[PDB]
Amino acid sequence: SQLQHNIGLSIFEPVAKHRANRIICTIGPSTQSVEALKGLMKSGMSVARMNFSHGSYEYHQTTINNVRAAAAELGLHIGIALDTKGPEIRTGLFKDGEATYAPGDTVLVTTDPAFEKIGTKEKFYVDYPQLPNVVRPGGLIYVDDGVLTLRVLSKEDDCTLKCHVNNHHRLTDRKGINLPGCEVDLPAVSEKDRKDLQFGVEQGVDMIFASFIRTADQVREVRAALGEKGKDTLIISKIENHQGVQNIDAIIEASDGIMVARGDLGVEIPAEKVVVAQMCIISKCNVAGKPVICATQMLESMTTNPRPTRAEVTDVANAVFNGADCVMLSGETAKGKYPNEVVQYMVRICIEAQSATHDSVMFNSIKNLQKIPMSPEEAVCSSAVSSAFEVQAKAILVLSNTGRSARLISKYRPNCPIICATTRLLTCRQLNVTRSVESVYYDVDAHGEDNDREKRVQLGVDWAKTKGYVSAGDVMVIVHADHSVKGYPNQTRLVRVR
Amino acid sequence: SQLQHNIGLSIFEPVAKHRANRIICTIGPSTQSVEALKGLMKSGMSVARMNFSHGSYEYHQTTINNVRAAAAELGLHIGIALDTKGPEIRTGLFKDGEATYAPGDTVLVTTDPAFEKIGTKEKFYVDYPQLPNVVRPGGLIYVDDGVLTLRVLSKEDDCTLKCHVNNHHRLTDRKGINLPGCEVDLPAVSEKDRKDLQFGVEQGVDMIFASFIRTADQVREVRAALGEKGKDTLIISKIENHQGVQNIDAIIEASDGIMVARGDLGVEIPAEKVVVAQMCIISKCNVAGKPVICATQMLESMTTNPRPTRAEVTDVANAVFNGADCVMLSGETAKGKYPNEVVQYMVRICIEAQSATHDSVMFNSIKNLQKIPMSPEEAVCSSAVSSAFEVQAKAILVLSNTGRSARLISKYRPNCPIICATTRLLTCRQLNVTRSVESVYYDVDAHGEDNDREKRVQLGVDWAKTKGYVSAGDVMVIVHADHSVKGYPNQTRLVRVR
Amino acid sequence: SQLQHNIGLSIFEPVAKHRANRIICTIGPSTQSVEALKGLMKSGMSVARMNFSHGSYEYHQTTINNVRAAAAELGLHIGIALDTKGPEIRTGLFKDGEATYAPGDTVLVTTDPAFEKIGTKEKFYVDYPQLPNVVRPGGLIYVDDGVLTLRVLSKEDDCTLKCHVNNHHRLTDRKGINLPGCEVDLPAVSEKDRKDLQFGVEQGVDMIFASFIRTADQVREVRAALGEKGKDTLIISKIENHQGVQNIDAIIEASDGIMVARGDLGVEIPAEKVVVAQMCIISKCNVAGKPVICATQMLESMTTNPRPTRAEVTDVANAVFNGADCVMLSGETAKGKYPNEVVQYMVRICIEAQSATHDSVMFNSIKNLQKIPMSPEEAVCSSAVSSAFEVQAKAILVLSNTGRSARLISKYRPNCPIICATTRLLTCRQLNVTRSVESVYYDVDAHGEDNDREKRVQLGVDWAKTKGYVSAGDVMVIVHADHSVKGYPNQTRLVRVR
Amino acid sequence: SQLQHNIGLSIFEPVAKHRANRIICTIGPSTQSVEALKGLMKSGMSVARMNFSHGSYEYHQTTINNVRAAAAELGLHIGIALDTKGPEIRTGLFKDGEATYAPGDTVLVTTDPAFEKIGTKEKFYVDYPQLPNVVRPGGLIYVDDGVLTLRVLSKEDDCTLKCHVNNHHRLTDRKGINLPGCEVDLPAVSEKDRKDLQFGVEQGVDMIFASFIRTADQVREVRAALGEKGKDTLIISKIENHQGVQNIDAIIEASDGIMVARGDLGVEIPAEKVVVAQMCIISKCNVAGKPVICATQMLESMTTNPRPTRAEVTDVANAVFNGADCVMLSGETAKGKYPNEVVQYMVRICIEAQSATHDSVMFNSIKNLQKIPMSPEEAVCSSAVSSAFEVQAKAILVLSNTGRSARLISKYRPNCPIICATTRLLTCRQLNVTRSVESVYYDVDAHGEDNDREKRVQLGVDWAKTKGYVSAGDVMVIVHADHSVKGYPNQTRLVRVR
Ligand SMILES: O=P(O)(O)OC[C@H]1O[C@](O)(COP(=O)(O)O)[C@@H](O)[C@@H]1O
Ligand SMILES: O=P(O)(O)OC[C@H]1O[C@](O)(COP(=O)(O)O)[C@@H](O)[C@@H]1O
Ligand SMILES: [Mg+2]
Ligand SMILES: [Mg+2]
Ligand SMILES: [Mg+2]
Ligand SMILES: [Mg+2]
Repeated sequence: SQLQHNIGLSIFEPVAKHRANRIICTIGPSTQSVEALKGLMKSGMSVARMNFSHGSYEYHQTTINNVRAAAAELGLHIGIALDTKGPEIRTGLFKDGEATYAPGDTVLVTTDPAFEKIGTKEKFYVDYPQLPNVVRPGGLIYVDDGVLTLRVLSKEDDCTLKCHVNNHHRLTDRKGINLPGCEVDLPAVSEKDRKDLQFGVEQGVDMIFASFIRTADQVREVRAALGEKGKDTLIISKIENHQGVQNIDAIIEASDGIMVARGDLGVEIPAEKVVVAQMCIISKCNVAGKPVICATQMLESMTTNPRPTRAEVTDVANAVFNGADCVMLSGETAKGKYPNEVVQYMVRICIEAQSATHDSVMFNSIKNLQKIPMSPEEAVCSSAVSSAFEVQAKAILVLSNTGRSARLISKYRPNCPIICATTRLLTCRQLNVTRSVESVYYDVDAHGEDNDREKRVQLGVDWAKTKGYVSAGDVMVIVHADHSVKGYPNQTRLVRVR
Repeated sequence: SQLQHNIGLSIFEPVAKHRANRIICTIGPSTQSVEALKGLMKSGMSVARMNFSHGSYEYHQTTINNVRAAAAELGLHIGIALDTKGPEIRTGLFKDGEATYAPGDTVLVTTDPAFEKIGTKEKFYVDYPQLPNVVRPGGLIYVDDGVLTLRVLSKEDDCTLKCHVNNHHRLTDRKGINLPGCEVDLPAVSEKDRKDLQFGVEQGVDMIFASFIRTADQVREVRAALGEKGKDTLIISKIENHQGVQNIDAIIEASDGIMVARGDLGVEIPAEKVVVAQMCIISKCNVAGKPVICATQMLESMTTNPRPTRAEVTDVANAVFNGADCVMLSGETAKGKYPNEVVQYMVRICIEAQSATHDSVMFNSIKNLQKIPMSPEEAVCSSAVSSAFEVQAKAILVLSNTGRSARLISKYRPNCPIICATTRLLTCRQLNVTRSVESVYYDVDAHGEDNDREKRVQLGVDWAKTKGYVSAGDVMVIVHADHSVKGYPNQTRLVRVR
Repeated sequence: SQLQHNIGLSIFEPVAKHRANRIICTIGPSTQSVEALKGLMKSGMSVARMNFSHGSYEYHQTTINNVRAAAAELGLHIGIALDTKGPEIRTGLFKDGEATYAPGDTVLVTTDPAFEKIGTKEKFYVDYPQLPNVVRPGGLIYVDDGVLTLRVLSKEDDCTLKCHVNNHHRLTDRKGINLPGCEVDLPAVSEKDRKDLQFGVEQGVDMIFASFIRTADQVREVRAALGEKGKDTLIISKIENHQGVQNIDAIIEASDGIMVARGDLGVEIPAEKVVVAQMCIISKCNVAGKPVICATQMLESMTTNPRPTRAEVTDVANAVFNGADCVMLSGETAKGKYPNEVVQYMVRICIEAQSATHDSVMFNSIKNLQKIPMSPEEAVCSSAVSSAFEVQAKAILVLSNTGRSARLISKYRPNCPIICATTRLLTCRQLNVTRSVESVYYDVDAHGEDNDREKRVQLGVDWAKTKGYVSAGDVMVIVHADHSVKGYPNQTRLVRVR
Repeated sequence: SQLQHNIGLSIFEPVAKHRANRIICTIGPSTQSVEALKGLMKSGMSVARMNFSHGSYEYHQTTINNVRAAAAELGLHIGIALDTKGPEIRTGLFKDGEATYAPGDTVLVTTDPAFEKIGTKEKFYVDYPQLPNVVRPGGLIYVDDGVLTLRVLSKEDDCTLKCHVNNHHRLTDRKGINLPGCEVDLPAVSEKDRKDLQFGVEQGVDMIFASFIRTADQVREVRAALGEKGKDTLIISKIENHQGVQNIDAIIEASDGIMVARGDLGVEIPAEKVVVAQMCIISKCNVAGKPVICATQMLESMTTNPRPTRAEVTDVANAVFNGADCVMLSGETAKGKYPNEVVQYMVRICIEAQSATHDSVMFNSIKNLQKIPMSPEEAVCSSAVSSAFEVQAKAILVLSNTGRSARLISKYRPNCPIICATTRLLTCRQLNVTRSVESVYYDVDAHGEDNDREKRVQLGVDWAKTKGYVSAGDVMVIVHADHSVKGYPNQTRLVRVR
């Protein structure tokens, strides 16, 4: 019982030794430096995010090279993320530089490019040609991140739409426009996005944060855009609207993970419904066994302030309580005054919330929602986590090359950390988005074939000992395959470290 | 299962008709006007709050009169709350204006009043005399809402303490000093507090928000300070330090309700632990069946901004999810630019979170934690709520003169609203702090004795019909007593409304 | 948990004060005497059963008059049961008095009445004309309570059937025949049964044990046979085969109660499957809220022996554990050597099993299987039982005239006894088949109208006090209707006896 | 929920392929023949029982040799059980043949051996010397299996006791005397018992059924009497009195298994309380993970009758439902007319009850009552059973030389059978008392060392395939250890059979 658990939570009891949840930082001017990055990584940064909505290929090249330099300096594996610009619906150019609007005025939204360069305070151009046809009277239009609200009145021309202004705001040249409720037939990947993805794939980005995902087909378009060179790179779809949350089931199946992009989602859907969307998306991603990132204003006030609001602390804590693997900073680390301090605060809230969680409940809730019969790979992974709770194991060790086994072990949310012994360095950086998983690399070319699992196994137990989780005599759960049939785990064994 | 509930949450389903949670607003310059108050009350305000940390008695009666005028104009019962200044530890005067401090400096904190008017950037005065004795080396001292951190190095004088400056901050004249992790032997009620409470009991304040409650004995001191004239006024203890959370069990038993004053609590205790304190305090207050309020900066950004942060929305939602009877606005409504808009947003998050809650689980969690045998009054009230879930009752009606029965029904957190038919107007406003309850007054002198509880019963069913909760043919649970017993409810009846 | 409950069952702890389960005795030569009946009633007999398979209308008249005399002598209400002879399939007359059969022989079963009086060890007559058509080769035929098994080989004539004998047995004149698996199209009520039911209805029998019920339509035929004079008499359908257990759902809806007639059922269906049928039928009758009688060989060895077998004791105990309201003796009391002793043993096993039962589980199991929204009558009855567990009530009092309310209170299986205050004497004798219900009669013509519930209420509390369940100061749950709308209960009140 | 399970039980659904429960038969005149034994073994006998209360050593080796011959002929492993005579309290000789007693008479029970050979209907001798001292007035004495009841009135001599005859019975020479509700200080092992156990350990009996176990110290006395030659033989303690049930916890810890000897227990303790003792003892033995047998008259009527009573069928079914590893026949197979038929009926009730059981509930009930942290051996075994339910495994394979691992897997009551590949033939027969287990022997001297557990693994999968449980493509859970550890299982693997 949550009520029975809460009555008895000690504010004076010691927190957990290890940190299970992961932190994702947006690299910007405040954090592009190799010294600033070595600072974020030391504070808690597991994944470096690049927002491609702005910035040149020379800028992001510097971000790629600087994160890799800082990571190699500290001897850590950090994931490189590419947040695509995505399909945009922007306004035209405004007459003499700007145009202001007052509550009551009758404005005209035209799709004829004649009003593109010449946009007055009475009529202006919009990128979307479907616009007058898709948007029907009574319906709403949001301009400049929902700052100015427009109500559709009547269709003037086959290109124009008569609108009522009900929010006093001044619009600048080619400002963004969002259409609530309506199904937008924009491309999955824009012309820039395809060139951005090409640069990303060629430069070795670990994962892609696919901006504005509405359908599962749109996810497949992104994987196709990645090609044979980007076959193994993760696709984390960003849910930014109604079509995201409506087709969440299909988008989960198609994607490698999901991001609750509360930023654009809060502009599309009503503010109060973003909590319900968060909870729904996060729990569906847990039953699925795919990573979940929470994303906007986690600790917003710390962009200028040295301490977060009471609200910002509960938001970081409850994202972890919900079941999120990751928590995200963007602007708090990109353009913020306290870049190291904000990550340090996030880490403390994560370890606190992690300690205030009933560890057995999350496993039993996920397990009981599982379809029986389970695949032998899944029944071995869930039972490995079951054994961990039973023997009170200080750590779980998994020999996963893809990361697919480590993700299915993390799916059953254990109390202890998961150590992943892998032969691929990409896997080391891709498990930075999955909870409780701490990767170790085994160089096959520099040590041996190790067909009989024993070097990777001895490597992992040694790492867990050094990191301070397991001491001599402690019991560890070990997951791999039997010397007979490999490619999926079937083996589970309980061993004392010593 | 919370996981199974979450995976089945619709962002497109309709919200609940009634609002169960209650909203408290701090009255300030932005909201002192009778028109501004009629605006808060229309937006969602159930209780008006008066922060006695500042403001004259002439100014506080201006708000008392204006709230009473706006309430009578709209025909509503709004509770009047007195948030006491409480025992304060302030510094001395900074000679030549202000003193500035740099990380590394050796400062002196003296209890000798010789440094009271003459406080330099090397030595200054502190209100607390028992300061060098209670605070031992290694310990921390927080100046100006914890902004400046100082660590005790050595005892210089029997009045002075040699300290190390931990951060860069500029201190003003008579700024606040908080002492983390140590028992402060300050009075429960200060000299100003006693005069404030006297004015409070005189002007007919419905409830007292007792600032900085450390022990249960301290709440009895406040009740004694209220006297025979303030016997019936509610005492809501504000948990502001580590002692409040340590003796929470005893403070609950002694108080009429509790407030999680996250503001001063976040300054005393580490930021991340305020979530654990919140959850613990809120759930303990539910098992006890006593109101619990959430407070510090919930929708903070809306003081300047017309929309809240993603964090602020989840904070309001999760306070309701935790089990909070109330949610509070301090400064957002006091000095805020959008006073009506912030309350309107809070009400929308409350109704959303209220809909995303598992109706039966909260009742069964609270019921199973109660000691058996139950008192006949409690077994009637819990079974009335059990009947409400069983018959799918659209509303519960209770005849409660004190409000103790309505609080005992709200304790079992029903899905429907609770209509309280009372003979006391104080009860109408005192139940603005309890969840689901919506009071109706029965003027005994203007209608009749109603010894056979029937005029009140017909009054209540009429109110529920008009407010739109119950339609013709709907079933209602009715709680009162028979003729052979009084003072406590005995009877429960399921009636089809005509 | 059953395992957790069992570990902790004390063989030395004191048993319950009251007996919740009921005992039904078959009246025969050993128990027809007014002194023998006063002996059964004193030992535990709540219902007197008359097996109409044998015995004249003069014999059963004596049984009716003698039970009524014994009941009036002891001042108790005992139910009079009529177990109908039912549709029979009997053999013809055997040549020179008998015919024997050996494993391997080829026998002939003819439907031509030419073989009725002349039945040799090679060919004999059977009552059922559908017989050769319905019974197909490979199928089984059971003669003389399944003692001799016959396998169908081929259809010789349109009246005859060639059979293989596979059990050495000697058949007598017009011995019984049972057809396993097959659907028998016999009448619901035979020519004798209709005259028997006429005698029963006219003599005032409280209930009818309808022999060999296969369909719900067959139940309606029995109620039609009872007419306007037998409108209020209970129909307890006897499940004696495959068609009984297959259409159990429909037979439950149509009947007033059910009897697991294990006797004929064990001859029809395989012996091991009678446990599964028992458990299924008993639990379905609990969710339905209709009485369940368990019936054959409860304590068989005690027909000749003064002590039962270890098996017979677990059978009586587990019938009570399953959820049976009643347990039945037939032959153990009818022709038995120890008629008083067998009932005395049954009562001791019932009180023991009643004490070893988790009282809360049976209520919560039944309640959670209930369809929500519940009728106001049901939500008040379940919540009255919920209140009883909560306040630890020593007894529940119900004002039921039909018995329908007392049966729905007993449906939620409370820990305490249920006292039924009724205005009908038939109701007093019909609640002898429902668990925990102990009836009290209120003579309307001899005391008053009592439109305001208070005489019946004071009558009940007095009865519970005298019987020793409630002492002064004890809390009682009282169920009736509000002075406004009667005919169904809506009122529930918790009162202290004193 | 058991109620929800029951309401969904099909009397027409197919039963389980394997039989999980085990059957024990008492060898007597009806079943001593090698052909009669080959008949019992073919019908269901897993363990052969020898009642040493009667019969010479010459006669008991005749059964030892015949069971071993019949087992070797059919190629099966059957356990040889020695049910000791135990400490007996018998009367003296009745002068002139027999003595008769009538209700009301004043009899004398003397401990002076002067009345040993000369015992009249007024005074007789009793074996127990401490009888007048231990038995105090008001107390009961049971003569000839409790048939004759006598109440102590007063102490006549320091050897005699004046008693009141409670019922009419005729006593024979040297009939048994049981003393209810008092601690009998008789030896654990009698002079005959020690010589019987010596013969037992000499002829290689697999298990000892220790008659009349009072304390845990008494079971250690029996283990001491077995010596170094009988170190590995199982000690199944027979609970026969009120002390056995009082010290059940300690008797469980000390013993290798338990028998609910309902026969003598039903004579000591009241008949109705034997159900509560059964349930308690059986469930405590499940949490402990030790075998538990049910015994006295389960299918009693079948000693003379060809079909059992309705009661006898529910008794066999409910013993399996309770959690009994074994069910026993004493006299039904020893002196019975239908020895093969009774075992055949028992097997059918076992498979029926086994099918009507909730597979997962028993596992989860046992698992949740176990102390955490679990030993690595136990967490492997429980998780192996957890995996079996998850993957829907058709069989579990265990390599257990002692049998301790197979008993630990059977402890978690899986849905499928357990195949035990052992290197000891004693283990093959000792596991005939544990549920689900079906042993396979691996002759180390005739095949190889098999240090890498693979020949045994291939042996087991082959056995499961042949017996028809696992088909091609089916998944099996395999439990053993790795090379780095031995003596206890460490590994668990899920393999698809080829
Ligand atoms: O304690 P509370 O909530 O005021 O109400 C308890 C009592 O008040 C009552 O209304 C008694 O006063 P009435 O005269 O109005 O019945 C009863 O319903 C009940 O016994
Ligand atoms: O204690 P048990 O049941 O005999 O078996 C435990 C041990 O037996 C073993 O079979 C060891 O002997 P092996 O040499 O056959 O592996 C292991 O599986 C296990 O460690
Ligand atoms: Mg976007
Ligand atoms: Mg303060
Ligand atoms: Mg019949
Ligand atoms: Mg004995």
